[PDB]
Amino acid sequence: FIKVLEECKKELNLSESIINDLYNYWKEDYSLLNRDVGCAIVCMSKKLELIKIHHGNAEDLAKKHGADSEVAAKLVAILHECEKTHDAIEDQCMKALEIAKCFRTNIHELNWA
Repeated sequence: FIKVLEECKKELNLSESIINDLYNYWKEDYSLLNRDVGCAIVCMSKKLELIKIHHGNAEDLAKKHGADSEVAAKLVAILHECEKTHDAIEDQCMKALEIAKCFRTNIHELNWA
């Protein structure tokens, strides 16, 4: 995950700030997230074989991060609905940033780090 972040950082030539952005993303401050944060999430998603989003590998990643059967299913359900909502976004970098924000914001009522 750090492996995949570090790889993507070198491939896409991102500053150390991408760390600041993903931390901010996670604490639900989206105001300063730019397209490149989207490109980072596409890059990481591909390397984790999460990419259209792959349902099965999503559930695997979720359990892999300590999600039980029930919560993993809820997470991927929320991720799919976000993916549908923003399916029509041209720019696949912007599409990923928007899905990621939709996802993070709508997983509120779930115990998952």
